[PDB]
Amino acid sequence: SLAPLRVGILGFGGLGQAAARLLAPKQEMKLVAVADRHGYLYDADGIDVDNAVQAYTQQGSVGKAKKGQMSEQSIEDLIGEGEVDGYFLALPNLPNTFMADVTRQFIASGWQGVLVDALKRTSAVEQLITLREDLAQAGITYMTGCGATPGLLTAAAAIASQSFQEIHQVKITFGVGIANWEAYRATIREDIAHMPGYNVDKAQAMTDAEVAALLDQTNGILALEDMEHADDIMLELAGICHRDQVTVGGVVDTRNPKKPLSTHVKITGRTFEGKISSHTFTLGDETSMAANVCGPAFGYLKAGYGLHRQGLKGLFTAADVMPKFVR
Amino acid sequence: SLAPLRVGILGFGGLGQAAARLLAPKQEMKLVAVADRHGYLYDADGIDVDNAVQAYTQQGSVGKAKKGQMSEQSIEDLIGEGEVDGYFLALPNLPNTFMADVTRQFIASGWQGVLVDALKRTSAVEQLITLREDLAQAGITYMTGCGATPGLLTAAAAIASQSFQEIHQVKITFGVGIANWEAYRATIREDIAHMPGYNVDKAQAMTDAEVAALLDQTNGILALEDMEHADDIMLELAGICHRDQVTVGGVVDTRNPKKPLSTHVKITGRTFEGKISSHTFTLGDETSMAANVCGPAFGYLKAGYGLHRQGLKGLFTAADVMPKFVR
Repeated sequence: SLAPLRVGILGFGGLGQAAARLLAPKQEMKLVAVADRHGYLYDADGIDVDNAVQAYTQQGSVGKAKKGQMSEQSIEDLIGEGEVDGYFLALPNLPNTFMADVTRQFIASGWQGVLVDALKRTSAVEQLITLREDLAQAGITYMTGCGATPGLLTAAAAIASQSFQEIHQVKITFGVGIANWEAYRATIREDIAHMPGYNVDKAQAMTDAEVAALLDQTNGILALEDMEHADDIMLELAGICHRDQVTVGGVVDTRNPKKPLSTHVKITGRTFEGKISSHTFTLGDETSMAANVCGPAFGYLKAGYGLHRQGLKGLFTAADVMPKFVR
Repeated sequence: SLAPLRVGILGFGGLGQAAARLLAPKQEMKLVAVADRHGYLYDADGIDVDNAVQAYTQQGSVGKAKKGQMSEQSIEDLIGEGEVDGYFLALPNLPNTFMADVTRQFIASGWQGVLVDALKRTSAVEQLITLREDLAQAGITYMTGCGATPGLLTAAAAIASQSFQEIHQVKITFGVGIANWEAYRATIREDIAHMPGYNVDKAQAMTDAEVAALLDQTNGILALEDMEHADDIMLELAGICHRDQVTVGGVVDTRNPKKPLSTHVKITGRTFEGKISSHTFTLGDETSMAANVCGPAFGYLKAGYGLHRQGLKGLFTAADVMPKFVR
């Protein structure tokens, strides 16, 4: 707290804005940097979040905030702009290479430190796997899948697995309750993308009108079974089970701030005594999606910093490392 | 598995014997060494567990097994006897300095590698805290409190805490079901010790007769509220909450292999949005005490080895590091 961690956020939709608010009260982490598609804001003394949020929602970019800069390469520019020990990539992976793309800009930039994401999709994480040496070579400690699921729930499964000689299944069921879908438009467009009638390009092609139409069919409720979800490969890399034994589904209600069911992960395996059994980790209904994503993200940023500081670079997943509570 | 981890177990009561059986099927960990109070057994090709267990139960020490050696300093002797990358200290902490004592023998011995315990009591862990530099100086990576609670459940609370700006309570409630109390006589004597009518010396002073008498009062059922439990200091050192916000109680039924209630930890805190809420991690009724203690212990041994290998020595708790699934 004489030397708080200095962090940035890239992407300033609803999730990135939540991340900024989560950081405000912290003593040992300081938000110094935000970027969005058309602009960036840096302030070594701490970002003024109200000002950034107003600028963004009202004028379309944080580049329009008090000390903001407009730019069509905000990321490139922000990197060079000053001292940041790590960034949270709050960005939707759009186009579906954009995280890796942004990651390559970081690789390319000559910057070193900690990066963290909250990617959801097995295939986006694979794109990051391909870069793991390039990361390590660049001096970057990259923490992937460090949100709710993957992330928190993936780490819980990794811990839970220690009671068992062999794991038979890891089943995640998540609930999301948001007041209206626009509040997390990207997140909702990303869910729709991995819905059986659709895909990523068609999802992004859709208008807000057509989105609202789809949601009307079911009173704003999306029931997603066996989705693509990087929990699977993360638990495989950690040596716990094969990806096929990991299933992820959930319900998102876009017309209610109450969570439509309790988010949980169930871990089933066989003990050395040949008993078959299950542990369950359940999240409280009043922990929002934003809290269960961004809290772990910064706990992993702090952990990643610990690893970076002792010279460990490369790609780490939530299943590999103990996140560290941020105060 | 060309180079499996070579491990030892110290203490061969019911828990240490369970540990040996848990290790049998493993491919990447090999039990090479056991010690008990009056004797030891080493075998670089893998201990014959049936033989060791027979020797112990029937002839009173593993020193009486096929390739066993009797000795009144079995630990001292076993250390020097051959290649072991880490040990699980399955020992009851008796006298209440014995773990530290044994730890000092390891410090003193010139041996380096990984040690792990499953201590329960805040004050035994403090004794190990006092030695953390001596450990690091000796080249030892010591993992403490790496059982069920503390251990598994402590790690789960650490993970769960990431959703919250501030933690209000961590409440652990454990269940234990054993067929008869003698099967884990030390564990049961240790519980009785931290029962309100009693203490450690009186517990150890008691006869098997007087023990059975006490248990008759309640049909073999011990109801333990707000016990001394190192979960508290472990979560404090990890920066998550103050020890006073950690409470541990439970029920042990000494007359039934069925668990009398489902073991769980509840983690209550406030999110950045000022919501108060709780996560719950629950263990399956068919995961026994032995599985929930020894599985995590070796997952921490493996993790500790990872840390040791990259030159990190000293004292680590279950709350600090991600255990690694042992295959």
